[PDB]
Amino acid sequence: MDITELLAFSAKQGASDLHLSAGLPPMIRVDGDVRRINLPPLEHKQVHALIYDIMNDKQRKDFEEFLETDFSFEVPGVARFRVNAFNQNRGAGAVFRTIPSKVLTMEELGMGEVFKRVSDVPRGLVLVTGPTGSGKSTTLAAMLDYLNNTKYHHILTIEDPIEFVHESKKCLVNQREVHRDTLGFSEALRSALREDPDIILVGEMRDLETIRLALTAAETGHLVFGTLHTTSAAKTIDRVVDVFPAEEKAMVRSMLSESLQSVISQTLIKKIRVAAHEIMIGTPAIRNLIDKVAQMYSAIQTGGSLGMQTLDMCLKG
Amino acid sequence: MDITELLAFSAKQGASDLHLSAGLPPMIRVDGDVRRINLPPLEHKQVHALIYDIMNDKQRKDFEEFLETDFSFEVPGVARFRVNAFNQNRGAGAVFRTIPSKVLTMEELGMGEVFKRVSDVPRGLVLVTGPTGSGKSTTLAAMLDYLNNTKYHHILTIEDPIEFVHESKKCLVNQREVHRDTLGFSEALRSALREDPDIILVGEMRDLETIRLALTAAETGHLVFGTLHTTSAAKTIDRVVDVFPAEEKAMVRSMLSESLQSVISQTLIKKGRVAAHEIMIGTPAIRNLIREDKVAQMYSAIQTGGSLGMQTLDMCLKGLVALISRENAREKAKIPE
Amino acid sequence: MDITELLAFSAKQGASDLHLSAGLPPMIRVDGDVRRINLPPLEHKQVHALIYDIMNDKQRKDFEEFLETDFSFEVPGVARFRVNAFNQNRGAGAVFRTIPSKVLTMEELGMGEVFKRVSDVPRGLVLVTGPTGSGKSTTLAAMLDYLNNTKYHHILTIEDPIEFVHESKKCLVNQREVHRDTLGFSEALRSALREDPDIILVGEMRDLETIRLALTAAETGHLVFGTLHTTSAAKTIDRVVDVFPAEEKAMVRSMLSESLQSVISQTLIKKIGGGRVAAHEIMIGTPAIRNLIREDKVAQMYSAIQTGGGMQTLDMCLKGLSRENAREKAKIPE
Amino acid sequence: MDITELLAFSAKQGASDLHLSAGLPPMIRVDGDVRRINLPPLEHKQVHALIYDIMNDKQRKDFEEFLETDFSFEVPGVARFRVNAFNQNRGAGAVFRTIPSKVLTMEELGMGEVFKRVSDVPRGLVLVTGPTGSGKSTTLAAMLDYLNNTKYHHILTIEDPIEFVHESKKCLVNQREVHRDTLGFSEALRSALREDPDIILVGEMRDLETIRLALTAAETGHLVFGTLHTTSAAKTIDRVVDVFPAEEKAMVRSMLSESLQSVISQTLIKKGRVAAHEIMIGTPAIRNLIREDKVAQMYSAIQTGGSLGMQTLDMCLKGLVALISRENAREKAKIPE
Amino acid sequence: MDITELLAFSAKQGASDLHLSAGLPPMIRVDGDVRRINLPPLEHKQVHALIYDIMNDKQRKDFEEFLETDFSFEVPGVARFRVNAFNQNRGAGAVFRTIPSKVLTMEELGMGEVFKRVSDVPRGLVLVTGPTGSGKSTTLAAMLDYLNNTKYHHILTIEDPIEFVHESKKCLVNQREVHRDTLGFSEALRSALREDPDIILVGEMRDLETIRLALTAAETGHLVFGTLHTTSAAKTIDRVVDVFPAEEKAMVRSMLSESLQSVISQTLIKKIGGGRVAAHEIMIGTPAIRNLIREDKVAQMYSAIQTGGGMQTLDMCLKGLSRENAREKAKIPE
Amino acid sequence: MDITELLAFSAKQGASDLHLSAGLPPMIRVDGDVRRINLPPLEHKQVHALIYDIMNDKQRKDFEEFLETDFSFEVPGVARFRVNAFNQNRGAGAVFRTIPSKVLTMEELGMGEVFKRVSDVPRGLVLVTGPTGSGKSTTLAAMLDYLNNTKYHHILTIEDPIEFVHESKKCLVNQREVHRDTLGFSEALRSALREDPDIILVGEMRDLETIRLALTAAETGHLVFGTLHTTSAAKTIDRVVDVFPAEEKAMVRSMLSESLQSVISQTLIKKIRVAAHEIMIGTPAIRNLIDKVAQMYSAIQTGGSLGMQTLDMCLKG
Ligand SMILES: [Cl-]
Ligand SMILES: [Cl-]
Ligand SMILES: [Cl-]
Ligand SMILES: [Cl-]
Repeated sequence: MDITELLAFSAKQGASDLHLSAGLPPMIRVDGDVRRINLPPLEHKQVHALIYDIMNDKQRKDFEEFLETDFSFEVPGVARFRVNAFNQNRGAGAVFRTIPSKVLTMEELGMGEVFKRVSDVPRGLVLVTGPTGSGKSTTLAAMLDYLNNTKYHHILTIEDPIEFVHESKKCLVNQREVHRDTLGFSEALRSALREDPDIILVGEMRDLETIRLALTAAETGHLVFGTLHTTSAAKTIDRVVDVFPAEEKAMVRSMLSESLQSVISQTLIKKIRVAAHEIMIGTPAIRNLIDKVAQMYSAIQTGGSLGMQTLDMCLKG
Repeated sequence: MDITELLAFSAKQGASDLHLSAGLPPMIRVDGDVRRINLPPLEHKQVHALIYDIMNDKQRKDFEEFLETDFSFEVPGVARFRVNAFNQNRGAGAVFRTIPSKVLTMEELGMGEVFKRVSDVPRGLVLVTGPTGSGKSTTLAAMLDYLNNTKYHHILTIEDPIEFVHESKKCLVNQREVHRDTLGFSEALRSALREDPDIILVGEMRDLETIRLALTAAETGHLVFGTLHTTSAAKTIDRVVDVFPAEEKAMVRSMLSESLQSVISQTLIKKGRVAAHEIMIGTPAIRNLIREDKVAQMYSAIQTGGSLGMQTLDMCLKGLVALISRENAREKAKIPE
Repeated sequence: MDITELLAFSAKQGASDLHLSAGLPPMIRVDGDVRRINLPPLEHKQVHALIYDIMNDKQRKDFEEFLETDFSFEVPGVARFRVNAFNQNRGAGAVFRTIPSKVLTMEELGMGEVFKRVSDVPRGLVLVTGPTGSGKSTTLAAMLDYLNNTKYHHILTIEDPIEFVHESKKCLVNQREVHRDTLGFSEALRSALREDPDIILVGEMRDLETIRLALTAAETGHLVFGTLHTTSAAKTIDRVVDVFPAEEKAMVRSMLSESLQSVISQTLIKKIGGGRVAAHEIMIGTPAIRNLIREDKVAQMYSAIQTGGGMQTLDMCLKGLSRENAREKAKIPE
Repeated sequence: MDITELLAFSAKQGASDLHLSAGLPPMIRVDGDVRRINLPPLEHKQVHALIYDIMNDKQRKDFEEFLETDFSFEVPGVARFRVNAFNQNRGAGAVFRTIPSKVLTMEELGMGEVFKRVSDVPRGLVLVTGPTGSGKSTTLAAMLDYLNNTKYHHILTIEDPIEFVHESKKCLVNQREVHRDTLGFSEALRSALREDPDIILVGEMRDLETIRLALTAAETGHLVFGTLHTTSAAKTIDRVVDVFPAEEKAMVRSMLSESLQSVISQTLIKKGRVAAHEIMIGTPAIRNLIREDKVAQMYSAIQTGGSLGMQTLDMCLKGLVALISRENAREKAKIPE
Repeated sequence: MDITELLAFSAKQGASDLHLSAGLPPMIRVDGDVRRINLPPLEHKQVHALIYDIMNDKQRKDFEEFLETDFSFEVPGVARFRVNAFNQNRGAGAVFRTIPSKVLTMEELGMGEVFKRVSDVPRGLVLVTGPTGSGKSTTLAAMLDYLNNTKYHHILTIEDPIEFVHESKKCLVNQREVHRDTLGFSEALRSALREDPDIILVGEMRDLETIRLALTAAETGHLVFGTLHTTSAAKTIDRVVDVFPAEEKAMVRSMLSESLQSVISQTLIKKIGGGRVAAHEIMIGTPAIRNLIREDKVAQMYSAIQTGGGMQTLDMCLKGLSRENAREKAKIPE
Repeated sequence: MDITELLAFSAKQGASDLHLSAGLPPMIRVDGDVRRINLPPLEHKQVHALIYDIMNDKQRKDFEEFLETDFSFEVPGVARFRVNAFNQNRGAGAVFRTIPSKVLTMEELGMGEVFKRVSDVPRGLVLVTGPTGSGKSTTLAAMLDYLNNTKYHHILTIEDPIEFVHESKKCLVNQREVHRDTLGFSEALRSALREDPDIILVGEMRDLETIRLALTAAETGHLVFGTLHTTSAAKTIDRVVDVFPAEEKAMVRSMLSESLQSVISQTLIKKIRVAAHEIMIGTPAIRNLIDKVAQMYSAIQTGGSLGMQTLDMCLKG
């Protein structure tokens, strides 16, 4: 009995995660809960076996050198998994996070015109944020899909790794997977500025160079999508400007305030699982606001007739 | 004659610590006093022997590289210990702190709903602080236990070394011992952000980046547990923000003010003894107090926070009239009277 | 069937770009749209073959070492292309951007006296801005050409990389391509200050360095053209001053306010019945506006331009020109 | 046919510049126009030949390393030139700026006592500024000449490349050409501080450290000469202080305010043509103006500084009614009227 | 005649230092004065010989590589010396500082109950300060000894390098020498917080790090002694708080004001009729003074001490004791 | 005819500097003036010869590598010279600055009790500053001499290079010449803190480490002398604090304000050549002043009865 059977089983169960922990049977997180599969506990040896069985030298070298490591792993028919191996008090430990295979519709998600409208801006920056778990990628996928269905454009994405896979419809879609198709977000980004892209998607925004660059893309005339694990328009902004050395905030705050087209912060809630969105749209007033970002909320609250909304506001809905 | 026999003997003696020091016989601390066991003095060779005999490569490598190291060590039937080896003028030296094996639950510790409520927050930051001796951990352990008993979640802790060992009950509990299971708090923390944890216990605030990281964990949607040596909500906050370079306080003070779910500062008093807790709970008002710098006016905030179940330490103290006494109480009050 | 035939075909089609993407037939961007050529999809092997067939060792070495690379490639009778090879989920990928071959004229673009007048200022700063797409380079080129045809001066350009290539007519034209002819904008700029230039072209101006220097060039008595991607005189200004550390804005705002000769922001629009035509916002240096700059009251710039009538609001220009089509590019729709 | 014949021919033509550009025949700038000489176009090979033929290793090494380089070059009977080699789209490129061989003295330039007085200060900073074309150097040269004729001092200059060449008269004159005699302004400057110089001419303000250093030279007790492209005392100051990181302006503004002995901003006007000077002299009042940030109120300071011999540029302009004209004058006035 | 005979002779003379300097006879510092021994001058060769004769390869290798080096050296019956070899204009040079052999008592130093009382606080911070010369170490040692003789506790010391060596009496005494037993004050300090120490001795406290940590030790419930070179309670405080970045003083001033148990500044004076006696300024923790600290009103500290009478002003202490001799060490002469 | 004869001749002439410059006869600066010796001009070859003749490989290697170099050079009976070689438009160039051989008396210099008093402080910092040329070293030498004559102490000096040489009188005097006896000011300084020194002299204060260290010496209980090329007590202070990163001024300003015992700024004037001193003495008031250093002057002006004096004040004298 090997890790594929297990992984396969996770998927068939709708599991978002598979957890291996020396000393316990495999468990899966489903609808947020983490629960044992009806199988015998896995002793250290076993889990460690299971793990090594799907790593290569490098990975095996790290894991042993640094006691923990990350890599992705694919189950051909089933799905791809993000995989983190680590050691704990009882022995080996690995968690598998299943990656959304299918890129779902906008209607399928019940998203409205507001989204299209945002997706339609000719250029500038759009940030779709949300606590790691709120399915950012999907909203994104859907918005991307929407353009791929309506514009004869060139969507260039940079993912670490690639999440959904899109089919080139009206758009040339080129997805580059960090570490396989490209050396990193910054390298890839630079190239992008000369790959004739219309729309650029940047998965993770780990280092400043990625931000820095991403901004120049928005500034030089493209439409760019990136994501932060901020949970609020206001926080999102702060987050972006605040990670820069004092001596450089101005230039960033300035840039952003000019290219920021909209910010969407998302989050999942248990359905009588449905997504709540805070929506903030670019607006001459808000532009300015971008050091008085404090007075952003009430701005969004009165932004209704453009389609904006407080998260709480959305909630009550 | 090996270190187990010794360790076992400590326990049988109710020793809180066993001390090995090249040049002296083993000694144990009991009821606070440190006293030689009726054995011959241990020469350097011996203690260093005794020590390596229970270490592994890594540990041996550190000790050798950094002249000192920590790790935990278990005596199967007897108890677990917290082991620090170091060198001193006379030769090798090692101190063993026995780790509480048996867990007290909130019940066993007489902790009330307030605690559960706190433990129950979906995400954010919770700091359980207190001097050493104060018993912060037990409280912690009890809180963690409480969720492990009631939620199907994933508790991930990052201790140095591991405090109490938990049995996965309703929770997947993964405890990682720094230096053995992981290279350090920061490395471990990062991984955590992608190990699908619900609750993260950060052992100590090993350094700025540990804080930095710990905060982003609270921010991105995990309940995070951490601890300080601060003895007051107010001080605890200050302590957190103040250890950052001026150029960066804002972003920290801002963060904290958003993710701080509650602060509990504890301390032991001679009953046995019994724990006094200052309890401060997250609250739109207090939030500001933090965001803004007006942390000064926090105290009266807590004093009127009664109905969320908050409490001044002193406030708590007076209660303990009901075990405790005044004499001592005065000795720990913030404002004796 | 090889990449030349394709490239050739792009040009014949007026394509601005040729795109190769393993898994899809070749596509070209024309009038801003990207569309498949009526050819069979190119499998990984093929595109990768096509690519390598035109690269040399170095290029092939990089591409393989760094998974992506750039280089230029020429089709003798047809045109030169700036070529980026990269890898994507489906296999190889390469995009060919055709480079303007002809250094093309001011009449041909229907630009008026206003432009000449601007081009004619003896010294100072001229910024031609606009975001990728609006081919200002084209207008710039035309303006430069204009002088190259009328003044016995020395035009010295610093481009990364050289866009249009000019032939020395009445002017000595020296174009330096960053990274080939020079180490960088700043290095090049300094030299320029002692290369006896009349007119200096600074390709892009995205950096404190380049800006700083560009300004001193304008200040020491030269005519300097620079460019941006801002879409508005007002924004352009803000953009320049705002990218400097607080402690230094004054000196920049001050400088600019003295050397700024004119700002032109451009943009392309779908010509009613095929094609596309450029709309220009034009703002000219003027004692009043100078202040507006030196002081911080750039806000009240708009109305200044509106009463500056050869100046013009972009919207103003628009109306001049498919209705809803444009009102779609207004700063105030209607 | 070699570069000398050409250079010689330039001079005979009154050319201010000779231009070599791979792909075109040699051209010269005369009366501001640039025009081809009646010779066949020069292919890359040729111009690159011509060039190396007059460079030495170092120069050749730079050109090769940094794709461009500067140096001076002399035609014995004819004149000295300022040589920059660079590459352009068509191939090699080089521009020769002829250096004024003959010196005009204050007399020949009609400069008055004000200048001598300034040149005579025992130590401190003197900035002679002006756009290119303005003739700042000549003035400079003349000032330097003046002391070289009257003091038994040691003038040390650090040009890139060397402007005018001086003959040691009453002064030991040591001119160091950056890239040939010295690695750079900063390296050279440091040495200067221990070469027993009285007067130091710094060519250009190559960079922050050049400024930094130049200032300490003024501060430690040397007369220092420097130049900017600024066209006004007020701007000159701003320019100096403003190019420093915020965190450091104070120390610069402070320094300057103490060592600034005088600022002269110059400019040429169509007579021939004739030079207009704005003159600003060090003065306890103005000092403050600098130390404090109130440089704004400098202008009126100069306007009442008449008796030390200070003068607004405009002020100076109107004088030139006596050659010059209004039409033009308006064109350079700070406030046309 | 070798360096042992000399060293031995120093000790017999009560010398604190032996100095070798090529070109001069050996000299010793006694009672603060440095004076030649009645011996012939030592030529370069000699001192250099004398030196090398007691060094080993490593030491000889450094000395030659880095022109100077340190190491310790012991005279079996007599004492250990901390030894620095260096080169000077005349040739070799070496200075021998004798290290206190005996961990010497509180009576022997005529220190009173005040000291015991201080030493007896269960936890908090105690600072014994004074500049090089005033051998506080001595008082410190005596205080530590006092507890080592009366409490069954664990004294853990962190010294660079270990000064007096204590024998474990009622206390477990662990002394760690920075650079030999530990990598640094901070590393060592951290470990300490989990070595079950009762009393912690931090040799010197000259660094944000060491201070920071030292404080947390006092804060988490320990008794920590640290030292300085300040010569006054008031100055001592200032000195601690003032070496921190503005943005962090509060937290430090706050901490200190809570853990500061007492400050002792010391100094030596020439005992009327030979020798020397120590004068101590004594300042004790006190609710009032606490505030004075937490608040910034440290100024009004003096009068606080003056009315704190076991506390004492230094001057106050002085009068207690050759007249003009002292009035020479007053904060207010007379 | 070689460079020794010349150098010798300089000394016999009271020259402060000998200048060699390809294209001109040798010249010497005397009483501030620089004048040709009655000798034929030195062609490039010659001066370059003369120079190489007294350099060694290293020096010759630098000079050629870096087009300029420094080193010292001694004329056995005569004096030691600081020597800077450089290249100029005409060829080689070298300047020789003669170093004060003799360390002169305090009386010989007509310096008063103020100086003794300063020299007598048991510890702390004393800065003798003055434009490179004002003979700082001498005032210093004299003060040092004064203690060497009156205290049984250990004077340790660190010079680059050694200027005057002192004879151990009542003091153990140990002079260490940077680059010969020690690797640098910082290395040497550190050692000093454990060489049982009473008084420490630090010639140059090039880098912060030297300052930093020098201060800790003053702070830990020694008397330290150092020099800056500042010309004023007020400037001197500023100079010291201002060269430190913002994040560290406090600690420096704080330290200094506690250890600063006195500042003396000097300068030479043409005698009907006599030294003018500005004298500033440590003082509870001034201590505080050390950010209000601005209000320092008037403090010194009223400091008379302690012995302080404005430079100008001194001048009129
Ligand atoms: Cl505890
Ligand atoms: Cl374009
Ligand atoms: Cl000029
Ligand atoms: Cl001592």
